Amino acid sequence: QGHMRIGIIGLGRMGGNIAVRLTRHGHDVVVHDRTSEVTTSVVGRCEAGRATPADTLADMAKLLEGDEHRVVWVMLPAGAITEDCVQQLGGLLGRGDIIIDGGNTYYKDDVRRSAELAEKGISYVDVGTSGGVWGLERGYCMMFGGTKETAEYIDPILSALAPGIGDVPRTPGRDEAGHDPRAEQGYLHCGPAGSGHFVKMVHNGIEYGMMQAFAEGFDIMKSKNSPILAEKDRFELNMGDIAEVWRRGSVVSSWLLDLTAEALTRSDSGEGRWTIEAAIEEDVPAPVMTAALFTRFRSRSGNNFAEKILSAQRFGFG
Amino acid sequence: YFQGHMRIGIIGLGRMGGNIAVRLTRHGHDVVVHDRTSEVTTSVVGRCEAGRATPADTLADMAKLLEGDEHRVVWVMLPAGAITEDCVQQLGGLLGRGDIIIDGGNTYYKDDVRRSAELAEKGISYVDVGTSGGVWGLERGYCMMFGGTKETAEYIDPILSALAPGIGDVPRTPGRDEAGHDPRAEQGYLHCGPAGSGHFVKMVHNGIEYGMMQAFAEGFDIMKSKNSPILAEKDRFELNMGDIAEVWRRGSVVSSWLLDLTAEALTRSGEGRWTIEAAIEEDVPAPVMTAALFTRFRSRSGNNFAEKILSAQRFGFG
Amino acid sequence: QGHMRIGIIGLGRMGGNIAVRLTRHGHDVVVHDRTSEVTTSVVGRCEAGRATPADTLADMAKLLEGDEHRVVWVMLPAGAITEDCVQQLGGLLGRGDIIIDGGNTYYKDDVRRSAELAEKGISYVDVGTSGGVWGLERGYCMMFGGTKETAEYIDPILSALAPGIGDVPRTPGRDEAGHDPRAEQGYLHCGPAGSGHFVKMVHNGIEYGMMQAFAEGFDIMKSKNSPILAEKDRFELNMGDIAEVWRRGSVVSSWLLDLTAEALTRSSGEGRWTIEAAIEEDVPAPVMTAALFTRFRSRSGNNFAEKILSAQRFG
Amino acid sequence: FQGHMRIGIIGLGRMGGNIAVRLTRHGHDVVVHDRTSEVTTSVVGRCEAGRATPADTLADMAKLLEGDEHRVVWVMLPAGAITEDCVQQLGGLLGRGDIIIDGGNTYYKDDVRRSAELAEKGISYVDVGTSGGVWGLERGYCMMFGGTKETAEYIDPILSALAPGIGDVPRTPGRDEAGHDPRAEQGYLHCGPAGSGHFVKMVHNGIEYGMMQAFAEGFDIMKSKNSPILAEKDRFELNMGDIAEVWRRGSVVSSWLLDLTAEALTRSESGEGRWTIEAAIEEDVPAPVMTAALFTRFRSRSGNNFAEKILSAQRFGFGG
Repeated sequence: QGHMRIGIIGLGRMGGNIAVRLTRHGHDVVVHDRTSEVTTSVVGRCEAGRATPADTLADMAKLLEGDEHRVVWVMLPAGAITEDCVQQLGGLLGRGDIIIDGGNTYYKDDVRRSAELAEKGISYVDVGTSGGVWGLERGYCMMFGGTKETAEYIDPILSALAPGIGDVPRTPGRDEAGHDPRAEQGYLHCGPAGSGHFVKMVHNGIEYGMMQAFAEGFDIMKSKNSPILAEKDRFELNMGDIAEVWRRGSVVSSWLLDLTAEALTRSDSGEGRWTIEAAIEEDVPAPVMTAALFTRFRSRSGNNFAEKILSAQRFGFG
Repeated sequence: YFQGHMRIGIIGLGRMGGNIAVRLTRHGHDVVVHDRTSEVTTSVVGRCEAGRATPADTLADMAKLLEGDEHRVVWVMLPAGAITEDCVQQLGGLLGRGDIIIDGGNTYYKDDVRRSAELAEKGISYVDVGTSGGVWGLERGYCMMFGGTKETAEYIDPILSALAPGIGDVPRTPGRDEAGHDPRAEQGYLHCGPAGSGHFVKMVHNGIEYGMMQAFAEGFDIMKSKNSPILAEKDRFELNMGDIAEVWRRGSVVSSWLLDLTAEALTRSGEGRWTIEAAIEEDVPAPVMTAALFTRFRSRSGNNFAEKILSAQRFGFG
Repeated sequence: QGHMRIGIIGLGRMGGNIAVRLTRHGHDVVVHDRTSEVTTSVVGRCEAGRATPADTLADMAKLLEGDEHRVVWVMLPAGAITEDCVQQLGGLLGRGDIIIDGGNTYYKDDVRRSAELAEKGISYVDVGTSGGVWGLERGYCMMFGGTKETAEYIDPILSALAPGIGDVPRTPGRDEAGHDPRAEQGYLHCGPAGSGHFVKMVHNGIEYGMMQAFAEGFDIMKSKNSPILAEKDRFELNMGDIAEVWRRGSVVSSWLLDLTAEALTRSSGEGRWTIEAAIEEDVPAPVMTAALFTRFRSRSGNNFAEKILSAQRFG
Repeated sequence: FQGHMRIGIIGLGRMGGNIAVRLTRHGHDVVVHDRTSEVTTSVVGRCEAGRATPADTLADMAKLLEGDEHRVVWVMLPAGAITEDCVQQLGGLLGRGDIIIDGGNTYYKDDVRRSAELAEKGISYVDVGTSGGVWGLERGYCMMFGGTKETAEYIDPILSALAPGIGDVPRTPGRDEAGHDPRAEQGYLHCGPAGSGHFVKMVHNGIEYGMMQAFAEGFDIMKSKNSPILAEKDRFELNMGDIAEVWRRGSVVSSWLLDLTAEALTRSESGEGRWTIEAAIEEDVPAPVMTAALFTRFRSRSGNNFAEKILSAQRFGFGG
């Protein structure tokens, strides 16, 4: 059997768990984060002799040396940190090396980085990783984009980070056709570099739409017992019992509903705007997603302006 | 202490009422079925286990053949509106004091509370049952949200637990019974409250369903339109909808029964308005569901008016 | 020839001003508010000797007695207050008397009240009054509903409060049949009782839509100099100068823009009823819906989704 | 200033020719040229005698404008490649000091790029968003322009001529203090460097589209209050024209759009908003009303039928 070696930059609640799961599947990791505390923490959390701490990115480039290609998975805050790290890695890594980006990066930035790194020979892969904390125990749903050769090369570590066939039944109609079978295992090559983060962005948009639908549904259910109604028109409904009964054989059953049922038994903001850009770039209406994000995408000045205008309308200046 | 089976009449033998009768017979219960079409009532008798389904020709024949039990239970699943109202009135005329009348259709919950009062005048117990599952519910169980008196709920508990999916393989939500909640919700059927609350919960359920469905719809639309010719090939991605839908079922946030239906389809009404009406009655904002409803409403005049105003703005009248 | 007499219940910044304007057009008013101080204050602001104060509603009903019908304009906080006042006036007033409702009442409530008061022989009129504080000097845009006979009866007291033909240029094509000419004066009989507050509701919807359009436009303008953009892609625009230049022959010139230009150089969820109308008639209203949900927000609906997302990414 | 100026005008459409006619009516001289010689001579005939000179080519008017301190050329052509080609041809023909005004609907980034390109040739570039349409010939054009302060102060006569003026529009209380551009009270405003004029014109068009859609759906609700979809007991047959008219007198919705709506209802009873939404996205600014107004202009062939297909499969299953 063969195992692979991956560097990992950014050791948060997803990068550290990615490293731990990679070590649990036999692979070697070279980890590094801004705070050495969490770096040593994930080194202690990984399998014995499978995680090596790196103090700098030069240290990681030195510790990834060897025959096979050096793959570096970057899970840093999206924005300037990720861009700086990717440029520094393009400076440090060699020809055949691979730069994977798992952050919440703009997909156009991924296309630009791939174009910039192809000149230096470095292959660039963009990965949207879904699962959060459970991915360490239940596998990560990964939508990635890159070259076919790099995808076939990096397939081992992705199949290690993937959930697998798991408990989910196969949907009828996936037989014999021209589909990517790896999709049934939790990870999918969506296309060239940038497509993985694009489909991750649309995935998050759908997630926010469903989340807001749940929010207003449960809010209607709660407000059915509000004082604004007559007692003869009130229902004191149990939110937890409804969220629990909905989990079994209903049209609304989902993972979001499982989270909702677990939460009800216990008691920036414009991240979606990129999606609606892709919506207006393609002349496709997206009213539900737009409303869902504008429930949380709010401007204080845009509101106090209109409020001052209305107060001047009905009360004047003084 | 219940170790036998029950006897229920069923009026309205469609693709859900007939499935309910067949599922009751497969679970040991006896049914007395009748429909407007004699062919289909004999058909659903032929679809049930031998000796467990008895055909009735009129509602009087059903009320007669159902005598003997402690309470005659009559489940009516007819088109909501005038048909179901006429049937409930005829049953209130035919049934006696102890008898129970269950309404499984998509009736307005206000009509449910009205019928409940009117039949409580005659001593007849009225129960409203929102049934979610569609055709699948025949084999996978029906998620049921029902409202009625507590005694009647305890009486019809066998048939509701029979039609329900059950505990199943779905994992229990941590923190459930420590607080002493309703355990029957863990089987797929929940007593929501007085008569009318079950159809209310089912209505909000279908509103959330429409919201999530529209979210998935515009998400996959934004995905498909990445390969539309309205963009330059420099800015196009030829994404595979089936592969994306399949990879999303493996531990992603958008994993849902709706996503299962969407994946299967890609590899191959009335209650949203009432939910928005309840939201208006309770002064709760529902942007996602309001937009999902406005996707159903389409006015060509709403845009033609503004376009004519703009044409007059930039071209004038005379 | 003659002048008319009106009772006024509710003397806020709108009722007191309509009373004062009615007195400035020669009409007599009988005023009353819950706080006696503001009642005796509205008295005195009116024309001398033409405004009389009332202490109770029975006192007003006694002070309105005479040959012609007793008209009572009610401008109270919409809800239970206005409903209770109208139900009291239904008992105090008699046959033929007129009850005007100027508050922000649900139009279905207006239809119901009209049906309830028609049995007692009392005519009911619903008036949506637009203008606010500016209407005292510039007249009130009034959209009312009631009986045609009642509409023709209260025409003097509405033409007094109306702005008139004014300096506003006439729109070409306004000399055919089926056109109410009084609409060119600022007051219009929309239809039966309830239609006035209905059209006022849609008017407020349009107002909020335009207000949010202005807000988003000026937001996009001011944020062109925000540090989130590179310096080579930034403009330091002047909000007041733009609001001023837009007043002179632009497509966006409006009264809202005039208020905006005066405010810039100076530096709950009631629209949902509109939405219900749009839902009842299968009419898409995306712009009004977005404008409303900018101001219509739910505490539980927001913190619930935020808790679900926090559970998703952190547990 | 006690004289008039001479300006060339390229693109004699329903606004370019009207701009030339309004400039000549205010005493200025114009040198006009269009691809169609017939409409060129027509615009010459529509202007005051001796104040409009026809030109057959761009070089002809470039030679006809010589002698002046700076040759000013106003271009109102279809935005895109036509205007770009014309502007670069003028950059090739005109010399250092001359002024190129762009009155079309050009993207403001194109304006800043053209300004940077022409500033190296010494040519001053100005972008002028012109609002008013065909009415501006009689009522004046609301102009939001961007350029250097020098070229702004130079072409100030022709802009103040095309502007509507102070007029009968009441002054805003509180405009007597310092720090304000007084020319804004005349109908034209220097917004900033080149490109800012078309930017604010774009935001202006976005607000226009928002208010237009608001009026549209409002009148739709009103008209549908008498729809057959409602019971007879819940219907109002409202008069749209009368409502639009009564709204013009001292209501909150009184506007020029309302005047156009009322004039249209007496007869029977657009790419700037997308770039405005793009600017809002670039600046992390929410624009719900404008985004909804834009989505009303889009049509989704699959967005609704896909959800309906999924629901049909939910309640009926996949047969085969």
